[PDB]
This record gives sequence, C-alpha cells and structure tokens, in this order.
Amino acid sequence: GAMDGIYSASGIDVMGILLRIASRPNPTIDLGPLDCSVSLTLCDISLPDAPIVYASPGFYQLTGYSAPEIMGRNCRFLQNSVSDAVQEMRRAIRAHQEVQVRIVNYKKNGTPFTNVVTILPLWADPSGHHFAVGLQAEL
Amino acid sequence: AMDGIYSASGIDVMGILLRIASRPNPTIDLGPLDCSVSLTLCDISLPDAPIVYASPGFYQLTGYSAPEIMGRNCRFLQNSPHMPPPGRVSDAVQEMRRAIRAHQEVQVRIVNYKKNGTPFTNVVTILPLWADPSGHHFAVGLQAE
Ligand SMILES: Cc1cc2nc3c(=O)[nH]c(=O)nc-3n(C[C@H](O)[C@H](O)[C@H](O)COP(=O)(O)O)c2cc1C
Ligand SMILES: Cc1cc2nc3c(=O)[nH]c(=O)nc-3n(C[C@H](O)[C@H](O)[C@H](O)COP(=O)(O)O)c2cc1C
Repeated sequence: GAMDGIYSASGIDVMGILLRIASRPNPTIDLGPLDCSVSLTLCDISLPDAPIVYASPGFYQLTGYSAPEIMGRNCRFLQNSVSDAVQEMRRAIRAHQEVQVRIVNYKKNGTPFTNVVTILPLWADPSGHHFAVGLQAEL
Repeated sequence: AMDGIYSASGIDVMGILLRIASRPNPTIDLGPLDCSVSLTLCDISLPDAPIVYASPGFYQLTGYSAPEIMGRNCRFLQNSPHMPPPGRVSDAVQEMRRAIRAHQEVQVRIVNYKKNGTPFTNVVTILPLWADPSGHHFAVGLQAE
C-alpha cells in the first residue's frame, strides 16, 4: 500500500477524467491527441463560480502562473492582464454543452495570446462533485 | 484543422494511457495518474528500445532535458558517473529485462540516479502496447521517487 497514488502527486486521478471524456455520449468535439505537456484545467462546477481544482504543468508553463496564484479561482482571470467567445463559453457551460473557442488571454507577465480553449462540462459524479475539463493551447 | 493542438509531440499519450487503464487481466493497479507523472515511451521494435517520448514529469524527476535522453535506452538511469561500478546488480534489472522481453507488465523498485548523481528509489512500472499502425511494439514506463 505504500505505492497507493504515487503516480499522481496531486492525488487527482486525471485518467478518471480521461475515461469520462471517452465515455461521453453524443460527443460533439474531437480533441485529437493529448500528450503530457497539454494545458489542462479541472474546475468544480458544483462549487460556486466553477473554481480551479487542478491545473497541469502544461498550463503553468503556458501562462507563467503557479499553483498558489490560481487554485480556487475561476478561469476568466485569463481574459485580463470584451469578446463574444466569453458568452459562448458562459452559455455552453450553463447548458453543460461542449464548447470550443478562440479567445485572447494573457500570461502572468501580461503578454496576450490567442488561446484555443476546449471545455467539456461532463457531469456531476455520484459524490456530487462536477469536474469540468478545459484544454488550452497557444496558436 | 485543430488536430494535434493539444499534443505538441503528435503522440496521443493520454489515449495510450486510457487503453492501458482499461486493459484485460491487469496485474498491477496503477492507481491514480495526473499530468505531472514521469513517463517514458520506448519503441522496443527499434534497436536497444530507444525513448521516443518522455513527459515533463520525467525531465522534472530526473533532471535531464529532452536532447540528452531522446533516442537512448532507459538504463542510463541506473548510472551515476560518480559511483563505483556494480557487482551488486539489482534483481530489478533482470526482472525488467525479462518482462520487457515477454511483453509482460512488471513493476519493480530500483535505484536510479538523477542527472546530478542523487540516488532515488524509483518505482518503475513497465507496460506493453499493441503493434501501432506502424507494426511497432511500444513500452510505457511510469517512474516516481
Ligand atoms: C474547465 C474550464 C476551463 C476554462 N478555461 C478557460 C481558459 O483557458 N480561458 C478563458 O478565457 N476561459 C476559460 N474558461 C471560461 C471562464 O472560466 C468563464 O466560464 C467564461 O468567462 C464565461 O463565464 P463568465 O461570463 O462568467 O465570465 C474555462 C471554463 C471552464 C469551466
Ligand atoms: C518504457 C521503459 C521504461 C524504463 N524505465 C526505466 C527506469 O525508469 N529506470 C530504470 O532503471 N530502468 C528503466 N527501464 C529499463 C531499461 O531500459 C532496461 O530495459 C533494463 O536495464 C534491462 O535491460 P538491460 O539488462 O539491457 O540493461 C525502462 C525500460 C522501458 C522499456
């Protein structure tokens, strides 16, 4: 039992999330391949204002932020050092629909980028937690 | 087309992991994995099983960089330039060797050396893949201190 969870330092089971992605009915977006450098956030929609409960190394690398600086915050801070992508994401998330947009975001140093953002709200799990996954990519 | 914007290497590592997760007759329970996991992918149909991909977690765990380790066999991790040669060879090495050869899952613990010479008890798990559209067999390794 000393090896329980040694392959997730966060104790988050991202692979559980991957399984949900693959199992979703009526998938509308194909992610294509993901590797371990992927920018990825998990937000708990079951908590008020969809706070970040996990971000991959790839997200920190993309944005220049660190864990204490972003954990527990809504992803919208990325939009500031407004776009119709914002409302497209708001509405999709509300309907629990998959959505993909391009939108201008900003790294910690204030540098703007065009971020290709995919959000899969997925679903509330029997515990009631509701992990939404977002993937980011600088184009 | 947005295909491949979420894998700069082109490789579907996470599709690889998912297949693994749901494999029949598992022998080891991997447990939870996150995106920091140290991971190597080796093409064992190519001479001396070269690394064709290592995760950010692998470079963070071991201290090497991509161009230092790509194309190389993973055994360099058993070597510190600042240790004396071994007669004391771990059973871990043979177990890995024999498992790889039989396309068998295997999990051992063994001493490796970060690039700065520090030993760590690496818990290495090696899993087999099926022949890719290539006809090539791969092995996925998961490392962790
Ligand atoms: C899992 C997840 C990841 C998200 N990632 C991003 C992102 O990378 N960039 C961004 O601008 N918005 C992202 N968002 C969108 C914002 O968090 C927010 O939902 C958006 O601004 C619409 O809501 P609002 O009108 O209240 O601000 C993400 C949302 C979720 C649920
Ligand atoms: C995917 C993969 C990952 C491996 N990862 C490690 C590792 O992290 N540490 C280690 O000491 N050996 C690792 N090995 C083992 C060596 O690469 C090699 O197979 C082992 O030393 C046995 O072969 P040998 O007797 O020729 O040295 C890995 C092998 C494979 C195929």
